Amino acid sequence: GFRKMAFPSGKVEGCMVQVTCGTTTLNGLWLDDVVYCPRHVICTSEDMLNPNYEDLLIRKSNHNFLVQAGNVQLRVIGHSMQNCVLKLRVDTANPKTPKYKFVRIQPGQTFSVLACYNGSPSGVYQCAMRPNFTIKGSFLNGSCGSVGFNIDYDCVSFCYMHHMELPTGVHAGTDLEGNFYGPFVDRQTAQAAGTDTTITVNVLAWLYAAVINGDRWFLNRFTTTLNDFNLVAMKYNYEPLTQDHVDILGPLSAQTGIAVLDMCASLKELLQNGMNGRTILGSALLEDEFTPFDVVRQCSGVT
Amino acid sequence: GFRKMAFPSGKVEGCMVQVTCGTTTLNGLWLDDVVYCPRHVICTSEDMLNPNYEDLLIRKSNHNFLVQAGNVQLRVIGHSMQNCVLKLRVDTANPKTPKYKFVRIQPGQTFSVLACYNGSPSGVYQCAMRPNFTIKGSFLNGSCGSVGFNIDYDCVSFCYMHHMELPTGVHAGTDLEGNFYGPFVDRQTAQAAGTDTTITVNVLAWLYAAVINGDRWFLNRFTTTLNDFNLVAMKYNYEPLTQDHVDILGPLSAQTGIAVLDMCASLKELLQNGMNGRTILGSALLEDEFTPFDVVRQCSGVT
Ligand SMILES: CC(C)(C)c1ccc(N(C(=O)c2c[nH]cn2)[C@@H](C(=O)NC2CCCCC2)c2cccnc2)cc1
Ligand SMILES: CC(C)(C)c1ccc(N(C(=O)c2c[nH]cn2)[C@@H](C(=O)NC2CCCCC2)c2cccnc2)cc1
Repeated sequence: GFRKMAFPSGKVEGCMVQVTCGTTTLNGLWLDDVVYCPRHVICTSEDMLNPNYEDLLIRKSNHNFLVQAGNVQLRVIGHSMQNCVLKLRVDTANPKTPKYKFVRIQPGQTFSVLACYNGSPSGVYQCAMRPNFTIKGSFLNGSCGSVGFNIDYDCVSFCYMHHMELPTGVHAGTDLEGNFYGPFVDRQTAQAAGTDTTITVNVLAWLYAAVINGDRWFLNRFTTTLNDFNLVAMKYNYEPLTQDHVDILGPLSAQTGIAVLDMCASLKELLQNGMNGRTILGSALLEDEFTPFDVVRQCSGVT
Repeated sequence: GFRKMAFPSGKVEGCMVQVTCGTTTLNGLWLDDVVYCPRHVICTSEDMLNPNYEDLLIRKSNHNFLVQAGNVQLRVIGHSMQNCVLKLRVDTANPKTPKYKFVRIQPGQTFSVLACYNGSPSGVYQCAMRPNFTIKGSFLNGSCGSVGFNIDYDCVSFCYMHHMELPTGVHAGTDLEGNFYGPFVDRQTAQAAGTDTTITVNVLAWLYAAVINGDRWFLNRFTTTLNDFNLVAMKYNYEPLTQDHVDILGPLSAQTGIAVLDMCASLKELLQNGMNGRTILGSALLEDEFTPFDVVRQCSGVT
């Protein structure tokens, strides 16, 4: 039953446009009279290895940028570069612009992705920012410019714009001010992502979700200290658990009656012994892309 | 990377309303000047065990039905029952009504669910109709009236309206003409779902998705006949594979160069030997809630 659940996507759907520069097409985000999109739309195959974006942008004129909203052609009024995003001024403000803000999220946090091709939404799914600042998304060629977001009542918080795939199949992108998450650059070069680690506070949230849903077998009698837990966690490539994380798990602990450090003792045994062919929430691996908030809202129905 | 992916939900979001009858609140679908919702909204705790819906509806008047769209109160003009759904005539046609049709889907088919509480969308996820006509959804109390749908370009095909949870945690609902999928009834009584079986054509689609994504280890040298495959499949509670299913897998077979019956031979060995602790697409179990269409569109970017 318990599953990855995205935010309703309607407010973002009304913002997605197609941006074509030369032979290249990708997606842009139309808020008020500005369309945001990856600046690598202005590259050519002749310049992808080490483009000089300042020079490339100089050579462009407004009319080199074809922007379409549905089947409607928006005239670009001006163009500028903010870090790795291009801001295309258009002569019409998007009448479907929602209330929004730009936010830069933290590793371990989750968001919904509205995957788009040729400016048209194709699917919505929940994703997480990995500790190494990649996202393990589902993106095909031409998905660049698709955005990740969270919704707070009426307000859309945009946190990710998709830029590229790393040759290992994971994905890299920026905040909506164009700063990459992680060490990545928007050129065709060999790029290593760091070692990825497991998001411990999220695995704990998911164990609480298991308990909430009656899956309880992994619970044991014991407790542990944060330090003692963290010693084992390091050896299994788990992120350190902080007192902040303990405090963030407070609501789930209160709902189930299981102290955070008691859940930590259960996770410690699971790491040392594996699942012996049993499953938790219909899964044979420990899931780390549900936040405590994610669990709370799917198990409490936040709208 | 490969994951469950829902349709963009915007067109359905504009249709969700709150319906309150007495002390009970659930969701309704506002299309043109009609709001559709589960007829069990008219029950009371005193009548839930064996309600007489004809009599209960007789006793209701238009003003017993409180319908709200956002914070706007729609006046019910008339009320009628079509099988297990109530059709509330309201004096305003929904200006956000999309192009739509009502469809009754087949076991094994998938759809997106827009989960709603108090008439407000809370999340979107992909679901499948189980062979025993349950759906393994993520629904809390008050989610009744939430709908499942597919999108064909501009047209929303509604196929499911959520009615109730069965005490085993799976869910039961109707098409949008109010006919339950499966043997279930909308009263508080002991209700068995039949034995559930694995959707073989979907497991095959998901193995093709694995191959498309470079996960190839389970491939073997052999082929098999449909009959020979089906003999083994029965013993593992797999649905029979038909020639229609073979034909439906044609596109995926053509893309990967693996004949359908060769994939069937690989699945036959996986069933008899298990995965030996290996995973396919990051999963230690065989996934059966992706259709061949689902795979094609996520691996080809249908908008
Ligand atoms: C110019 C630059 C920065 C090198 C670049 C080039 C191509 C793209 N990719 C576009 O699909 C695409 C479409 N329109 C423009 N680019 C894809 C992409 O990353 N390929 C490769 C680029 C470097 C080598 C490895 C990956 C892509 C595929 C799947 C999901 N997401 C994006 C992204 C950035
Ligand atoms: C009257 C009738 C048909 C017996 C009924 C009663 C309650 C509801 N449930 C409402 O939550 C709800 C909210 N408003 C009105 N009903 C829930 C539901 O099925 N409980 C039980 C009903 C019979 C015994 C087992 C389950 C529900 C929970 C989680 C997800 N989905 C629905 C559905 C149908």
